[PDB]
Amino acid sequence: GIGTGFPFDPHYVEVLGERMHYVDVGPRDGTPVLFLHGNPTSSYVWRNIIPHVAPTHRCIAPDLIGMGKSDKPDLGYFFDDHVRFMDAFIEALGLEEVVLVIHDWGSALGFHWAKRNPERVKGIAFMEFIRPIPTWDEWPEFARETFQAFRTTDVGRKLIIDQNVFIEGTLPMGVVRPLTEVEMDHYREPFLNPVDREPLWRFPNELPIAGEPANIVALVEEYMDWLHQSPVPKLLFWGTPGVLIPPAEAARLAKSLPNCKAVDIGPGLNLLQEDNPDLIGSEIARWLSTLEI
Ligand SMILES: [Cl-]
Repeated sequence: GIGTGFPFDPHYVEVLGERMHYVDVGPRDGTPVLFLHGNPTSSYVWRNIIPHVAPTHRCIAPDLIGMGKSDKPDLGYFFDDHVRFMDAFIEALGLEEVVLVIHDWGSALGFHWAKRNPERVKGIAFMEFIRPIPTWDEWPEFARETFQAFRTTDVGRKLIIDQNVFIEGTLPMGVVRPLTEVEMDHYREPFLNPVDREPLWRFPNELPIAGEPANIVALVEEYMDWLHQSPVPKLLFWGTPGVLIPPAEAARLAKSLPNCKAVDIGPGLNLLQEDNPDLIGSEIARWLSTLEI
């Protein structure tokens, strides 16, 4: 069965005055593979994928600021805050060239960093990634009213901050197979106190949906423009029915994005890592062996 444990030795680095935790396993030389999680997860979401890659490549998986075992400064936790912290995390570890493996808000961070630093990105593996959602009709109907309610300061904060719905509800509805109590407890751990749930509510308020927020839409459109032109090697995982990336969108992208290979993981919603970690891990490892790294 799918592993529930998190055996990785903790590492911490100081980044803009705050401590960030990260996983760091695998051989010291070579090009490192940088795994970036999204909302409402942490490096825990990569626990069953990293073991396929760590035999042959260094795997670095940070916890975003305010998440996982990272510190919880009093921020708004805008996407811009995550950009500043991830930029400085990357520099604090002295990373030069990397391969990215990215998901959800980690994908916005990784594509935005790669577009700004294309010489330092040797490949991107991505899944269930942030793209502009043109209208609410392109958000999955089964989740539409709740995401609309999340994007308010009254109902949305009641649900996500007071009641922890992003953890208790949205996270299971983003995984096809059932999550076990131990897994739920690993995801709950950083957010036991309601005040620490700020990032969980700011993230859905930052999603580029129906033109809002305009600044995030523009930034995401720009990295998608880059992705459609850049020769960077690309590996796209997708599932059925997906959430951010429906199967037809994935098929489009695989042919449209240069140097892109698509992998169907089977049934999946948003956290594809929880529905088929062994395929995702093994395919990343295989794909890495084809890159000039
Ligand atoms: Cl979100």
